[PDB]
Amino acid sequence: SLRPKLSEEQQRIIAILLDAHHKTYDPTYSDFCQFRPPVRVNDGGGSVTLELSQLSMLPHLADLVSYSIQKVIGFAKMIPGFRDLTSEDQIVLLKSSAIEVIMLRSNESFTMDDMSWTCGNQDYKYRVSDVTKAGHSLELIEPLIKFQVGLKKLNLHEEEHVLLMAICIVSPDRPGVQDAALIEAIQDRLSNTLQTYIRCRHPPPGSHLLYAKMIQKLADLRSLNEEHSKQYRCLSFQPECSMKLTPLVLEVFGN
Ligand SMILES: C=C1/C(=C\C=C2/CCC[C@]3(C)[C@@H]([C@H](C)CCCC(C)(C)O)CC[C@@H]23)C[C@@H](O)C[C@@H]1O
Repeated sequence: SLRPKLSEEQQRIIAILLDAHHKTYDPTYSDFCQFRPPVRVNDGGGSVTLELSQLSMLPHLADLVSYSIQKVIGFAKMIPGFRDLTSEDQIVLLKSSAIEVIMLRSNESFTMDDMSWTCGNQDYKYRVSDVTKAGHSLELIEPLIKFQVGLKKLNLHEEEHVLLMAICIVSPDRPGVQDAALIEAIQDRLSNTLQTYIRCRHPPPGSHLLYAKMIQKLADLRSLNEEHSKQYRCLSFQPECSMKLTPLVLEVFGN
């Protein structure tokens, strides 16, 4: 059961990704008061008609997602090797992974205390009912919550969390990529860093089959991505939806 030590290069990769995350994820959520304000209409019955008529939480959650895409673009640019890719492949990778990295990075605000993403006072505590007030349905939200709990229970080290986000972004099997072999080389360098880290720095029993569990979460994210895309397309049919979104969100998710 060999445990090769992390190379100097692998240690540098981990330090770079930790720094990149610390520069692009504010764990105080202090910018969120700058977004359009959250509004919660009375919708205890979960009425799709009402939810679509009002889309009360959409401006705020679209601003949150847009902000988060900006942060993910910045994080990606600091992944070792990402800037070796052509501009065209960088943009394909960013647009295809954005929602997945948002789901991953949001695990840091997710809490099993009450199954919410807690980003401050009540105003910035996001629950499943807030996501339905932004026009989404249970076929996305239920698996998303299940995903957040499963990821929580892996008890990832921050090193592993940031490696997982980087591996998600640098995926050679995204539609439209040109230099799949270069993307795969970059991804393999990150994957080998992660496997090596787990084996020499993650104590048992949480280390047991941990790499395989993390790779499974990447597959789960693909399913969530596809369901989000389907639901976004239907949300976009609502008259005046575009004004509730942002230009960046429209580009990343638009048809
Ligand atoms: C974003 C981040 C956070 C929460 C993410 C959540 C909670 C609200 C609902 C979200 C945003 C899900 C929604 C299904 C996304 C719908 C987007 C849209 C309306 C455009 O189709 C995905 C992840 C969710 C907060 C913080 O962790 C930063 C992070 O970065």
